[PDB]
Amino acid sequence: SVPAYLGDEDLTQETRALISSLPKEKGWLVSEIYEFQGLWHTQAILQGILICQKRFEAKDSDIILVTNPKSGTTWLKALVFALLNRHKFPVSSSGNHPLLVTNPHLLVPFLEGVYYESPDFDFSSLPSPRLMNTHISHLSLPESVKSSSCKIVYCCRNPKDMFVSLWHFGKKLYPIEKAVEAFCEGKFIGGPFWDHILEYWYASRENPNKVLFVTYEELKKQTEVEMKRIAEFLECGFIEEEEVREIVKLCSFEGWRDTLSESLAEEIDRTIEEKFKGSGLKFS
Repeated sequence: SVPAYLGDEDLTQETRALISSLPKEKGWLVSEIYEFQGLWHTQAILQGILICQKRFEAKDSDIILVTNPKSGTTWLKALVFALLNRHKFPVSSSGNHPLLVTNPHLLVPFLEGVYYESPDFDFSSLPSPRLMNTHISHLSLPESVKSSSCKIVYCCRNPKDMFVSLWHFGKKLYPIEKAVEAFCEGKFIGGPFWDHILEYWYASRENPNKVLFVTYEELKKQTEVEMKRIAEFLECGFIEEEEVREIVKLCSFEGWRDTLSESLAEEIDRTIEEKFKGSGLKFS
């Protein structure tokens, strides 16, 4: 087997030998996954990472949201966009708010996705401060991102939700028991899951002005508190509790427990405990 021919021919020729040389495994969501810098990727995402690493030029004023593959990000993208833009596009003029005019996925673009499909897209023609989204590993971010003083928010979902998102996506398009086993081994799309998470967890403790670690579970349960925490990481000034409440209210128009049998949930929990000892990130 050889890789597919996807996208811009010129970029295909620039990346195809590299991709053809990497380790590959049977894909579930896809024909083959490929190991690149420690993580397994679909061909499309890998082409977009390779181009992104070569072409993206970070700015110190950038904010990058890092999320896991196939989780919903509409709500998070909206909250952070609305917070950052709360004077440029006041939360109150509601009907005229970009979140209402346009889709949050166009406002807060998925980097690797854009590079896959539109390799010449000029990110510098977007307004600063640029809010953007990625799933790229902390260790695989473009060198300009690593060297900048931009801000990175890692939004961590429970690994069981990370799996179920991938599962629900693929089954939409090989039994669940086998997919759980592969996910737990790490040889699975976007995996190993523990490395994706731990690299940002470590960065959030070692370089807390560069990386902030947010659990989706806390963003859901205590949204006002978590948003004030994000604001304080992103910006220097004071933010009123009411400004945060109005942001949450604007964004209010935008789990594994129902899908996983208990034996699969426990299987993932066994890998979580093993891999996260004593990190100490613990999950609820």
